[PDB]
Amino acid sequence: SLALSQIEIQQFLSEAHAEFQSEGFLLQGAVRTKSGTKGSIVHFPVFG
Amino acid sequence: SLALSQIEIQQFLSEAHAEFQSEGFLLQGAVRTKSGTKGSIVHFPVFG
Repeated sequence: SLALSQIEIQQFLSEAHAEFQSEGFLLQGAVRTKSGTKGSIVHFPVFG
Repeated sequence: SLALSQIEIQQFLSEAHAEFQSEGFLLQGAVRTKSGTKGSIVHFPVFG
């Protein structure tokens, strides 16, 4: 019977799509970097 | 005599030419494809 269209189902996919966005870390290593630092402030001495 | 034209033969070729047409599936793999889906509507979740 064509009445089967009354009990048609819908499928929801488990693979989600994240909206196109930047993943970041684009400027990693572009500047003088100090890793594993401790303390509230890191001081860079400068001479004229 | 020229009556030999009444018993002339003809040649029929076995290789058939299909009219110039697209074979389709040109955009196969151009978009995100999910195979073996079910239902009348398929839903793709999206995150922000």
